[PDB]
Amino acid sequence: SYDIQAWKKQCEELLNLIFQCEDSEPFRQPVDLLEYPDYRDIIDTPMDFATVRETLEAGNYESPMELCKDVRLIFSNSKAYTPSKRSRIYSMSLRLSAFFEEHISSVLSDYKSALRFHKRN
Ligand SMILES: NCCNC(=O)N1CCN(C(=O)c2ccco2)CC1
Repeated sequence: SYDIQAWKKQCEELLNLIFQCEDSEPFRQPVDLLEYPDYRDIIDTPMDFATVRETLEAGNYESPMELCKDVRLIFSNSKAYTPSKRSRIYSMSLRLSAFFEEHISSVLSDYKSALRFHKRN
């Protein structure tokens, strides 16, 4: 599996699966500050799944590592903002993070393998 470009459709399919998960609904769009007035006091760099999908479709990721860094930021923002490790929305973040890590592992491995094959000689 040495296709250097295959990660992009694989990440599109994984984002589609994430958009079918009920657990993703809080993380699809930005935080309304009328509902969470302190959000930008606590969080430096907002990220949501619609921003990741748009960045991908714009051709503004060079690698699946860059996409993975932005998805992990969604989850670290939730852990940072949560007032409790027993919150509803933080709990949804942890399930969705486990699902995402289970599926992104092969996408990263296959891409890095393809890049090593490209430089083999
Ligand atoms: N359409 C919803 C847009 N997003 C949104 O309102 N939130 C998701 C991100 N947040 C959290 O990760 C979090 C952790 C504990 C409580 O909230 C704040 C709320």
